[PDB]
Amino acid sequence: KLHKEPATLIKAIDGDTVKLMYKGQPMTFRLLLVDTPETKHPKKGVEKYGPEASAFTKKMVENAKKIEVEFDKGQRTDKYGRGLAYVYADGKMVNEALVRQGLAKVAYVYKPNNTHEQHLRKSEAQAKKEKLNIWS
Repeated sequence: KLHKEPATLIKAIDGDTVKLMYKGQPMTFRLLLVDTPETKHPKKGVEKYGPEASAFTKKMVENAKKIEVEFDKGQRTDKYGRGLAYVYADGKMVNEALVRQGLAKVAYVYKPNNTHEQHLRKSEAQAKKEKLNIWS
């Protein structure tokens, strides 16, 4: 059973990355199960819709009253020390909202961190069916 925990926004860094204050400790977070276009891509730099996915996440977490993070069943941090989780802005999961707006694809899943994979896959299909942003 997964549970939500309190977190405080420090700074939005990219469409898939946000810096939060978790349990008194400043910490970078990578949004689970999603690949959004990047502005900080190591090789390409700024991709299409990259700036859009970036502003979307920024506003959403910046205009929220409550921010909560939800870890999955597997590893809680990736090899870069980033926290791996589902982020919620006033009850709405940022991961799903990005995918629903066609501003991100469902990343390659690595068990056992796939609890919401089904949920996200449906939203991506709906977004594709609507040809939103990335899908147009």
